[PDB]
Amino acid sequence: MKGTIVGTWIKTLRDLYGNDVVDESLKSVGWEPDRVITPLEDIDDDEVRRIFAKVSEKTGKNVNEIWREVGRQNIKTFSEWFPSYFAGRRLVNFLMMMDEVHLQLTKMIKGATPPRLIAKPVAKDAIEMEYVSKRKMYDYFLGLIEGSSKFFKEEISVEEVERGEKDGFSRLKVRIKFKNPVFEYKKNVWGLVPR
Ligand code: HEM
Repeated sequence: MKGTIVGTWIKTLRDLYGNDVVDESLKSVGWEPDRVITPLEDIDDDEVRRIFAKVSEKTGKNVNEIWREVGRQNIKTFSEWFPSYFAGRRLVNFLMMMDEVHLQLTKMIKGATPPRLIAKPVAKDAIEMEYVSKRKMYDYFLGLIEGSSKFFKEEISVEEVERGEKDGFSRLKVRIKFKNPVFEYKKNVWGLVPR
């Protein structure tokens, strides 16, 4: 995985989740020393896998929930570190850029393997999002979405539409329903218009 994002995981992981004791043992004493790189440096793997397991072991939490919770708070952590993307959007626009954004992030960033996050309006109060990846981080994906609902303060329901595997990738499609509709029909204009 890439250096930066792994930054947040540890940040968000200690920021509010268990203490510096629970994870600073898996972290600066799981097997490794205290601190990733940051700039755009690379990192390892599968060690995130086992620190997360030892956090699940360490707290009383299934590891999938650890992941989800990270995703929730990791949206503020994201908001804190370098938040050009937040300024000026409602929830929807923000989700819909996320694909373009994950690509850009990887454009000139060799080796990067970010997910695909294709969204599509399906109703005055609903979009559909599809996560596609060789990793199956379904829980982190769900959390981010809820973490977003919280930061932008717009209530939602999320529901799984389907899931599958195609050409070696894992997919998960969800339907995100908004409390207050985010699209509208405009008079002589076809289709759901971003109200
Ligand atoms: C709601 C918004 C987001 C969702 C749903 C989301 C979802 C995800 C997921 C599930 C992963 C790892 C998935 C995989 O390939 O297994 C990922 C990784 C990452 N995300 Fe996001 N993310 C979001 C927001 C952000 C934001 C705001 C940033 C920074 C602007 C960001 C940058 C990254 C990067 C760089 C990675 C890892 C790329 C790599 O592996 O090299 N994401 N995202």
